[PDB]
Amino acid sequence: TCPFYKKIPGTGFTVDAFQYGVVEGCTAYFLTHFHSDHYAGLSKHFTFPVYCSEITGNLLKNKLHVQEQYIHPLPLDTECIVNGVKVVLLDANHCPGAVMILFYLPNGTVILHTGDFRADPSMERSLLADQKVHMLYLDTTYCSPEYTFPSQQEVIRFAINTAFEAVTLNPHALVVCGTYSIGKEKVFLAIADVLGSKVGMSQEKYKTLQCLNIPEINSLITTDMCSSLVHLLPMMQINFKGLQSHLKKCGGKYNQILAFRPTGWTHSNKFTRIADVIPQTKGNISIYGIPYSEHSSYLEMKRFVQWLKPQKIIPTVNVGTWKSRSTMEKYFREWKLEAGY
Ligand code: NI
Repeated sequence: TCPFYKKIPGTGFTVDAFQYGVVEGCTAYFLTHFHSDHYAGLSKHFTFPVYCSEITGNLLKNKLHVQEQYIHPLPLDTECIVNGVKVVLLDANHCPGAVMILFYLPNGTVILHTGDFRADPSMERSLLADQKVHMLYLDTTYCSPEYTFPSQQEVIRFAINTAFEAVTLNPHALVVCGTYSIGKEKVFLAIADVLGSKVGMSQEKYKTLQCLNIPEINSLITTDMCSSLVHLLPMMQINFKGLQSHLKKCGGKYNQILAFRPTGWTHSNKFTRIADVIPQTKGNISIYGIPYSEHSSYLEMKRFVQWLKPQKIIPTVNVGTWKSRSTMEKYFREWKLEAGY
């Protein structure tokens, strides 16, 4: 059965609720982004209206084979009417095609569902600026002050400089980047750009990337691995065994691997600055864990909420334990008392 924090009161709507069978009273199913915890349950056999971004709708049609007649893509930053209710989709600064959803309820209540997001001050000047929000359904992934990480721009600087140095010292080094979902494409695109290479990958992952409206993409990616010195592999293969095996396959073109695992937060964040990050090394293989996040840090989250001043907050992440729920509720009250709303 569908949990309460996936239902929008006063509407026939649910958000990211495809794994519960037919939800009683649901006339339209919204999908915030194409990540498997959120789309779980969709397929070519789904026959209700799905509302989403253009990019999410390209992925539904080409990767999950959802029939076109049930996909309802909406433009961003545009007031639209759905089953008699005004909605707006906003950029969530998560993965490609990810949105927040503003619902303007018939009774005057305004609700923001962030989906998954990385809060940013740029959001304080979208259509959110113009009106009050009564209820916020909040991505609370990293809702504790221990969760600090650098900007995406500092992390990419590190990666470009690390890759460029290594391959200039050794022109026979290969760079490998791990992936398991959409998101974090800047990591591998920025490294390939500095090296003057295309990114090489499987047909399945190439297909996924061709659904994302990224400009000049035919210029940056390829299925011809032999022509590329930046390769993408599944995240599970980014270990010494899996990389040794890959190097065998390249037929003596390369004699060294430098590999990147973009993670979210890890506890080495609570000690080490990005500048000071070092790899794990075995022989001619080095692996860098880099803290490239597509979710809000604690401070980014707190700033957004203190700017928005919602009347009620409903967490959508970490909701399964009483200790997590109590922790989150204590921070929400702090923020409200400090800011005065
Ligand atoms: Ni996500």
